[PDB]
Amino acid sequence: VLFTRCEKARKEKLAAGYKPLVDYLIDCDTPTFLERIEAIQEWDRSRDDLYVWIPILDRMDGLLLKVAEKYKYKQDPKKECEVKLVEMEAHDVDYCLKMLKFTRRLLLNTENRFVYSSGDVLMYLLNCPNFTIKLAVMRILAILGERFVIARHNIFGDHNLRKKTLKLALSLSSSVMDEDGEHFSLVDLYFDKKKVPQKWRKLRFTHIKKVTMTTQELCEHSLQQIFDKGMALLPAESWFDFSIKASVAKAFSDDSGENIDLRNIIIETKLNAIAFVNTIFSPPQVSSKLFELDPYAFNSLTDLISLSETKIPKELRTDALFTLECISLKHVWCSDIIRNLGGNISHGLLFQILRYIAKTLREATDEIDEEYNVRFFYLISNLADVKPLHESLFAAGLIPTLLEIVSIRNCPYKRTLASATHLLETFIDNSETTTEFIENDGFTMLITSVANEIDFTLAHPETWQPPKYSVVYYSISFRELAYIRSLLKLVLKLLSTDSGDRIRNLIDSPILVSLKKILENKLVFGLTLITYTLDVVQKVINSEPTIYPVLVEAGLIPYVIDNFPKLIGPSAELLSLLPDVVSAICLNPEGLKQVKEKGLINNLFDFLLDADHARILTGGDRSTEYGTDIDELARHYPDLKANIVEALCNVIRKMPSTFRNEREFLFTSPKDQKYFFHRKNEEILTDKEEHEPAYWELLDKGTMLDTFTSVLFGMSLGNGSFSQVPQHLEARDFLAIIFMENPPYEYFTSVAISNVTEVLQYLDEKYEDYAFMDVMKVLNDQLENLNDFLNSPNDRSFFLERDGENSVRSCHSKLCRLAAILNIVTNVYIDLTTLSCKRIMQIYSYFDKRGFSLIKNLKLLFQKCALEEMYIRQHMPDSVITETMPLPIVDVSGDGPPLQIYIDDPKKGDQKGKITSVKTRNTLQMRTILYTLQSNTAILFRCFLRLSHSRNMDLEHKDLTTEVHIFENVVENVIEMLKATELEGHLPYILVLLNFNTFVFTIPKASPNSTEILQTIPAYIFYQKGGYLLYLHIIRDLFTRMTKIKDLSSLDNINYIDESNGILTLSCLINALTFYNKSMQTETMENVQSIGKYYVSIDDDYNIMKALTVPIKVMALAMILDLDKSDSLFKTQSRNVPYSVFKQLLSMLKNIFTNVNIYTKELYELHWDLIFPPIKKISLFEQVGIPGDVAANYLTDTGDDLPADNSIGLFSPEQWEKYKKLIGEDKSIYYPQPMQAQYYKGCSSKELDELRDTFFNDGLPSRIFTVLPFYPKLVNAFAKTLLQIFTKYDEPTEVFAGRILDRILETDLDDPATLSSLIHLFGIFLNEKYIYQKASHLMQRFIEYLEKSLKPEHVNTPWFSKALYVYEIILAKSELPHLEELSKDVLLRYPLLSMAKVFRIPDPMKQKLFDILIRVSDISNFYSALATSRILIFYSRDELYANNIARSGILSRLLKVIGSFQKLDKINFLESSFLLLTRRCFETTENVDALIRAEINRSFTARPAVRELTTILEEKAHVVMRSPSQFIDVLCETARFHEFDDQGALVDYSLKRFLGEKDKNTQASSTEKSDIYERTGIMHLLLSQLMAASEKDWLSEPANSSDLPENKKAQLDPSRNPVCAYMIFLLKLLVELVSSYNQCKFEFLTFSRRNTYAERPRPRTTAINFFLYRLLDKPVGTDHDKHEAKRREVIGMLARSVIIGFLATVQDDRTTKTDVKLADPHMNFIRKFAIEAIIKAIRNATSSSKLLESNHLKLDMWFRIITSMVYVQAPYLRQLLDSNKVEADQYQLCKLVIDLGLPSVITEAMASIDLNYPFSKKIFNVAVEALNTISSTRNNFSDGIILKSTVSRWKDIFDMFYDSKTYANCIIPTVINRLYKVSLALQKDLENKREQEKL
Repeated sequence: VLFTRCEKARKEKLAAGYKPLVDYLIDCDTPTFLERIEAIQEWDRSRDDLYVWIPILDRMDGLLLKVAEKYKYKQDPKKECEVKLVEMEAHDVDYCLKMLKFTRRLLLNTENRFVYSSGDVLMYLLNCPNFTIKLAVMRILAILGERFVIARHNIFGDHNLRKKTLKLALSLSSSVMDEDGEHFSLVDLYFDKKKVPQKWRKLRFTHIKKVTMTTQELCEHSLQQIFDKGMALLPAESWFDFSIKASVAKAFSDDSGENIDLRNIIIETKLNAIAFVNTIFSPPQVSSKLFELDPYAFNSLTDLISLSETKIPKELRTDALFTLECISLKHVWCSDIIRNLGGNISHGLLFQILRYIAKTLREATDEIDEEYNVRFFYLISNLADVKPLHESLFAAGLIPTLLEIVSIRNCPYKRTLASATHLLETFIDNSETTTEFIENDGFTMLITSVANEIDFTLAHPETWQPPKYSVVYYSISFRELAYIRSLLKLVLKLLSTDSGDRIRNLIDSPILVSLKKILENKLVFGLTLITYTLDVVQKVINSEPTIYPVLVEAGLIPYVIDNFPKLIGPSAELLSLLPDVVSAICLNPEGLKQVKEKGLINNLFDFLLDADHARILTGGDRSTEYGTDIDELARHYPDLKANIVEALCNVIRKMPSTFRNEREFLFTSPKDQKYFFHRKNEEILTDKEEHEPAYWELLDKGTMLDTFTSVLFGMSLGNGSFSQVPQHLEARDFLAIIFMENPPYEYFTSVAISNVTEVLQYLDEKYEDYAFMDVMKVLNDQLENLNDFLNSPNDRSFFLERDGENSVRSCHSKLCRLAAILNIVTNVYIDLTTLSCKRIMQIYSYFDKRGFSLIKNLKLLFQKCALEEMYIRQHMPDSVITETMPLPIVDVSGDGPPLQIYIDDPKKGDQKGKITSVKTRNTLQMRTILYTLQSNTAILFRCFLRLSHSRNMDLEHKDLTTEVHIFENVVENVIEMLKATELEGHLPYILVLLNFNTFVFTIPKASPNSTEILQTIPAYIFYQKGGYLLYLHIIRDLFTRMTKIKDLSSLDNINYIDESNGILTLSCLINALTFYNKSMQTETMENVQSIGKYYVSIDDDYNIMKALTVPIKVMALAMILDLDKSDSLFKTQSRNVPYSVFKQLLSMLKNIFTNVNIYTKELYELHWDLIFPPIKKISLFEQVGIPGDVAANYLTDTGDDLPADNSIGLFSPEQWEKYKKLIGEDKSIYYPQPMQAQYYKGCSSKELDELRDTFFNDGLPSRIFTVLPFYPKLVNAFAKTLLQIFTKYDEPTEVFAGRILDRILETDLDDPATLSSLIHLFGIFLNEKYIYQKASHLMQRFIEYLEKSLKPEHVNTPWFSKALYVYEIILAKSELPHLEELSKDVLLRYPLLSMAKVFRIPDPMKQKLFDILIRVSDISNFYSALATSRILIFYSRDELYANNIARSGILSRLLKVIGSFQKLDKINFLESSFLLLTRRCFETTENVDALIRAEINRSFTARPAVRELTTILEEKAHVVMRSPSQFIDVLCETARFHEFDDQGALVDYSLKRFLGEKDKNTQASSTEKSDIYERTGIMHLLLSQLMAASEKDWLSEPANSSDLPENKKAQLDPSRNPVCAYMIFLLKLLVELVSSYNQCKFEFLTFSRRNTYAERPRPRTTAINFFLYRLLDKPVGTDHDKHEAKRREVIGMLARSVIIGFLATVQDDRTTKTDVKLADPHMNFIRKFAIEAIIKAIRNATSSSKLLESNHLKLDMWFRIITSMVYVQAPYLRQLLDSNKVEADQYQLCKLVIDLGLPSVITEAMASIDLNYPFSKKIFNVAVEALNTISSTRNNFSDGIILKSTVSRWKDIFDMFYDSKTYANCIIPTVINRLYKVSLALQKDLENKREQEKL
């Protein structure tokens, strides 16, 4: 029963209505219980909820779950031993059917049926030999399935049940064959026309097996005998089937006087099973599994349901009819149902039944199956949803026929007449149906019947049969109240049509006076009839206001107005019309005047003071839309805004008197009378109640307020009648309904505190001075009443100290109010995202006037609520702690105040709902309140410390002296909290405090990630008061605590803060050293202005943010040095410091040694009373003889000059001589004094420089090699810190690099880890340009070392990767374009620039290392493979090196690594590196050249003389870097460059395309015999790996996931199967290679598992066949493995793309020659060979239809391939091949298919398909789809898978290696050195000269 808290509260109150009902059924022995159950039968009331019946269901479920065990029918899904076939005892059936027969009568007359939970005993009961039990259990299952299909528990997936249902449906067949008849349909059973076929009359059952019990063996054995005999033979897995079949045979065995009864039961069960199957199963699944086996279902169903037949069983009629009500729920079956019934003709069966229904109703001969009629109407109303069927029934005479029923007079069968009237309402939607109803005098009989019913009902009060077991407001039989409700609800739907006519028909009728009889008798007709009666009155006035006088004469409106309060009751639909009923009465000015008088607006709000009425309205959408309608009633009639307000206020002013102390929320435990635990080892009194207590929505107030604040939230939208409430309502009166005096613990979570924060946020933007100062006074006064909780001992829990008293109850109640107040405050008024200027001024005024008493209390609240969540967790068993963890609260996302100290990994999942108790609820209520009292108390302090600095406003002197005065009081309180407790025993508290300090003192990250910037001025005051001297004494105390821990290694692998002293002692040491590194980085610090802003009596005006760092570093560095003194670090090899604590101590040094351009000598204390116009002086002047504002000017002009020794121009003699007596001899006080030294002797920049020197000269950088080997996890930090140190103390870093290298050249290789770290550091240093230029000698020596030391056998050591990393750093630079120098005075002026030099490795060294790296062996290290790939991508730039790489076999060894580490996350990088290296192994000078040319010319177009060269070489950097020589060469044969400059130097670098310039000299080439030659062998390896990965399970889901099995991953993750990821990678690689490079195809074409040599290798087809047949040959298919289907489709798309890419033509220089349609014989040869296989594949798949059944899924793809081929479009493709070139692809591929003869090879496949095979539908459909495309294309001519084109991969390489697009600029001299003398000079001088020479 997963309900919302509101729905649960509504239903728990609704269930209180059926207390007499439950008590009447649950207070009986048991024989009586069944006796009462068997007397319910017919409902005389509305459809009850199932929730209120649940207790009866449980008493019944238990009774069944005990009789199930009696016969062992109880099954255990997992054990297929099956329950032994044992016929249930006769008497014991009645006991089991009196209950299962009532579960139908209950589940039909009940809604919210989804709460049913007994669908487990049903499975256990289904495995029962007896069918009657099975009949009932299947009827109930069918009803439950109907409910489910209508709704769009878990048992709808249980495959065992699915099979039981499928077999019971495929029970005795509907009709098969008889020698003297067509098929003996089931209906024939009851006609003595055909005799039952003898096949049914005997038994023959299989499981290899065959058991037969021919008749005369089924006629003597009793059912139990047969059931046992068979099971003895057959396995238990097939006992159910034997039971069903033997029962069928024995039932048909003889035409006895009883056997027929059992046949009836079996057929009924079959029908109900069909219905259930139709519900759970999918339509295609239902057709394939159920109808395929039995296609005669419908043809039989539509024969049984015929009331005219008096021989068919009355129960079979309903069951067959019920099956159709389920089947029709899917529109696909509706058409056939109507066709079978005859719903298209007017004389069919569907209309012959309707006439018999009327015949019976017109005579009442006890042959009226009112359930039959009702369900027939449901069937028709389901068939009527299919618009084609709606029209078919309309034209067949539905309405003319249905109008013969509802026109019956004085009928007593109102169950059928009410359903017919609802069917009529549903049917009539068009104008055709409406005008056909009206035309046949339909609307005149409707209103005549309504009046007749109403008139009779009132006159005959002896026919009233109201319910006696529900709470209702009528006195008439529900039958009559429903018939009238149906007539009225159709009278309403017929009024939205041409109401001008319908309203005139109403007037000339007795309807109007018969409606005043409904209104003048409400206790008779109830409220659902008054809701429909008042809806006509309001819908009749709003469409014809001229009728208002008539409605007044009849006396309706006069009665509506004079009895309005009498007409309101707890009915949701009634209450949603009252605003619309007043908006119609008000259309008449006299009506409006009467509404103003008589208080018809006071009645639209007064009902909200009643819990019963508020609960019905809910408090959600219906409640809000009742407010937005009141506002409309104010708009249309602005004359009522004076009454909607005088009523609203009178409601808000009266609620506080309706509040009562209903419940108590804290309960003492029964045993000890203590609310809370008192030890970690108490005994838990487990209960079965709800773990989370809910009291709000179950209260008379939680509904009243939840509804009222929803009305208010609706009415707040836009200005209206609510906007004027403040002008009439005091703020206090509005805050007496929100801040109740005893709310529950969940009040601040309610919707009354989520709507009233939208009402108060709307009264804020407008009335900014209305509530604020009152909300704050309420806060301050509530916190002032907790003067005994806040001001209590800090060494014990205030609550535990008085457990069992009332103060525990009378204090938690105060904190519950304080929790809603603070949630209001921090959500409405003080929000860092909403702080406006006026809000800030309001805060300043509040603190000026009321005083700083609120902050001294907010500190005490956070301090005591953190001491009570620690003293209480030190007395609670760990299970309780993980149960009562309060974080999972609405809205709140943690991420801030009080840190949660878990006991179990939160990332694991949930842990609540495994234990409960009185105590486990009394502490979940406490720890939840305590959590928001601290969470909201920390957001308040964050805002109290930002204030103006958020808006950056300009402030006055009194508006600054206060801000710096709030900052001074929030910080002296943050310190008082830290200075109070002691770490010993309160560590969990010091961890909350140190996260609170780091939260208040930081601003949110103003970016998606960003970081928490520091609040500089609060931090400055913090230091001023000694806030960092405290963090030192905390850190020198948490460092001896971290040094006496044993297992410091485990701490480095934690991801959840536990309550272990170990981890706690570490967490405080990172939340301190982190706050201490944040106040030292000018990037994490807020850039406040200079000190002069505040003081003027200073010496040096410094930037406060910059000047604060120095004092901080002078202490941090001193503490560090002291630490090194005490044998802790930079010494010892035992790693005395965890990884994270050392990460901070290293960023503490990069900052300690960063220099900020400011030399501070002394820092002045920031004091609010000493800011300029010093108040400490101005206030004193005020004390005697105020020079008001003149004193201000006096100090402003004298520059803060204290009147020296006499009154001069002011200070009258009496004013003086007093200023003398005052002004004590301490003139210092009135000036900003300098800060004192902290920790160190002097915290000035001089001392910072003097300590950094001492640290520097102690050779700690020379002591760095003594630590580095042990902390390899962080060497970049070790580098940045060291580089910063050296930069600060300018020193040649090259010297330190040499020192590192010398260590390497003497480090034994037996130290892999020291060598790894050392090489990583060396590589990191070389990565900086300012040191690279000075390391040529170092890099040469490194190359040497590598050559002499490195051996291929080291590939698996962890230092190999770093050695290759440094080598790559050297290489990338070494392979930059060879810089050329300007020559022969190229001029151009503008001195070029010249770029930095680059170390150039001697060529032999490259070769000697390459010959070492290609020779490596099997790699078991991911990082070795990654580094080798990155290095080899460089050598592959040269074809000669790529040849060696490919022939080496290195690629196989890398693919092995790729395959092995397919689960490792970073496998993507290795995948990409391998892809790039392989792509580079196929690229050749020719292909390169072609693409290089195609790139530059495409740059020259742009399509926005042009193209400044400095852009081409900065946008095509990858293009140049692939082959700079070729780029230069091609660039010189065009782009001959313009703008020679006036003198001819060359001013700018813009180039001219110069198409044809330099002539068109060109060479020729033929290719062939090279691609044919190539046989690189890479494709052999890739295909071998894929063809080997196919065998392994690339479909099976891996073992399991443990946290998101039914979550996250679900099927979302298709790469979990390790082989699939390997397969996916290989397939993507294959697509890219086969679609990019021509040589790749010839390898795919001639692939062969045995790599035998054959010049011009034979074009084998092993690969193509593998892709077509074998690759997707994994049978599986069965079951419903979502993951397997996903993987199959993914591989299908990838394989299809592979073939299309294999058939496409590679993009090349021939871009604009797309016009050419010549083709290529080789490309042709590829396509003929490929298609000719698919043809040859189809002509095998087709013949021998036997074969077709197997190759029926392969044929579904071979046809899709044909579609993609001729529509040149495949999944995941089209990123690679030019769109210009796919004109011949489609065209030529078509032309080929036509020529090949494959518009007809498809047809011959269709001409050989026995259509009986179900898949034929699919095969035929796609086969046409391919033909459609082929013809379509012919006419014109008369997911996480990223694939990228070749050049895009060059870009990838460039991105990985060169981190600068500038580098390509290096060749600029070359082009300048090249064409210019012979290009620019020549062309230009000639061009301008010849044209000039022309004239």
